[PDB]
Amino acid sequence: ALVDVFIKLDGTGNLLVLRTLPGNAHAIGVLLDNLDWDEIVGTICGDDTCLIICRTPKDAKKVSNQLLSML
Amino acid sequence: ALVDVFIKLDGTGNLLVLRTLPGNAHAIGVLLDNLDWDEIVGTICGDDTCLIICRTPKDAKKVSNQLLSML
Amino acid sequence: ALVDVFIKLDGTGNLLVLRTLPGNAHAIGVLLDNLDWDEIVGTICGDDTCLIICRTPKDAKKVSNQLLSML
Amino acid sequence: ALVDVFIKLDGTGNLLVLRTLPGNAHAIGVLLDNLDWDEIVGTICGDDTCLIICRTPKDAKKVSNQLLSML
Amino acid sequence: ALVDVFIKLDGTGNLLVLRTLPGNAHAIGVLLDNLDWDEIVGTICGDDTCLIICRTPKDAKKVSNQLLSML
Amino acid sequence: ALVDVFIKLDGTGNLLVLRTLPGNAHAIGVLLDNLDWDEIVGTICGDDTCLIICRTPKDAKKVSNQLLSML
Ligand SMILES: NC(=[NH2+])NCCC[C@H](N)C(=O)O
Ligand SMILES: NC(=[NH2+])NCCC[C@H](N)C(=O)O
Ligand SMILES: NC(=[NH2+])NCCC[C@H](N)C(=O)O
Ligand SMILES: NC(=[NH2+])NCCC[C@H](N)C(=O)O
Ligand SMILES: NC(=[NH2+])NCCC[C@H](N)C(=O)O
Ligand SMILES: NC(=[NH2+])NCCC[C@H](N)C(=O)O
Repeated sequence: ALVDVFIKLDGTGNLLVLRTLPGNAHAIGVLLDNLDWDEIVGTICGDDTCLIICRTPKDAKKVSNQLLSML
Repeated sequence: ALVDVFIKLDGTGNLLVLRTLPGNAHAIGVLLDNLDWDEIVGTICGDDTCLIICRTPKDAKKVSNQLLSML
Repeated sequence: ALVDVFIKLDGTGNLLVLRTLPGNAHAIGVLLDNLDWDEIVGTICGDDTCLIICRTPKDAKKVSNQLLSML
Repeated sequence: ALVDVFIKLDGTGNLLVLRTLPGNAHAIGVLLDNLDWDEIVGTICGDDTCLIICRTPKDAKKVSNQLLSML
Repeated sequence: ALVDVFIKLDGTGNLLVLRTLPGNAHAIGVLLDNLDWDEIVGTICGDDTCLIICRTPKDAKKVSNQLLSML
Repeated sequence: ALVDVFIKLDGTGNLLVLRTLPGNAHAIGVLLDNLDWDEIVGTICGDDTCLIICRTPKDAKKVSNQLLSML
């Protein structure tokens, strides 16, 4: 249901910062962790932000593309 | 929204305990706080549980019915 | 400190619901727990709401008074 | 592993307040939710406090006894 | 506000790690997110630590400077 | 302690991602912060993931080895 709470997807190097509606970070964090993509080392969620730690910037770009493709 | 994460709605006296999918408590906590129902004194969310503190058991029954009606 | 984030103090029976600025519930929760008032059985904080569980409605009124006196 | 993080168990009416070591509330919240005791309506965890909402004070006393028996 | 809870500001590359008083991470996280500085890609808060993800190490030094200037 | 909730330890560069049982991230976050290892700049915990920000990938390898040695 990413499109229902997704707000913005930014990034730097091997890191992606996914911004969601208030209080929905952990909901997508659950989604992300359940994908278990090899490119994602791990995810950490606060209240409206999800930090996706990827192996490399290239894996980040890849994850970013697959994520935006779900909207 | 609610129907997509709702799992169970229980209660005792003036208290309602809303159970949601893992990591979705704060998402509905935002929904509940946004409704600003006079019956709801306040809400506190953990990871998958939302505690809705109502003024009286009567107000709780009322809130429970309006909540279930959105399912 | 409290006056800097305090927004509203409500209650029912032996329960008090303290509303704070977004993300400041746990800051006050720390304050409350550090007071160790005999009247307060315990505190549970979400994002902007603090549930203060008091022993009796009378202890709740007492706690409410002391809290508002710090504003 | 309750005994490893348990600090104190208090209560009022149908409510129980379980105090744990810092950051361990959700760990026991998981334990409590997995028990699915009929007496427990629900649980809400903060950082070091777990609020156990029981149906009645009698169910609270019962839950309290079973919990302390695990230490 | 920041000076009231600020404890330490560290960093590595494009990342800044802001340490605050216990339970005050999200309070500052709200402050940071409200500044919407172009240098900050995003923020993630735990209990007493705020991770500020900046675009580059240079933007991190900049953000660090502006932050410490508010003390 | 750690062995009782530890699930996986991954990493990239100066970052380590520790995965724990659901709801146990902050319990080990407390453990990590209590160690005050010079290698660890800081830690941020969500629900089941702990992000350990180390100064360099070398420090991360070091921290990773001492962590796994406690298993
Ligand atoms: N209502 C709040 N807690 N706001 C602060 C959010 C801080 C940070 N963006 C996070 O998601 O962790
Ligand atoms: N993954 C977890 N933290 N589970 C424990 C949840 C405990 C309790 N139901 C709460 O929402 O606060
Ligand atoms: N940004 C948010 N997480 N909002 C939801 C808050 C829900 C509830 N009032 C609490 O403080 O736990
Ligand atoms: N480090 C902290 N967040 N302390 C505040 C705890 C507030 C309250 N006792 C709770 O467990 O929700
Ligand atoms: N009382 C606690 N929860 N302590 C653990 C804090 C872990 C980490 N420093 C964070 O802020 O996320
Ligand atoms: N029950 C949950 N909230 N699951 C989502 C966890 C997301 C992420 N691994 C974190 O610990 O922040």
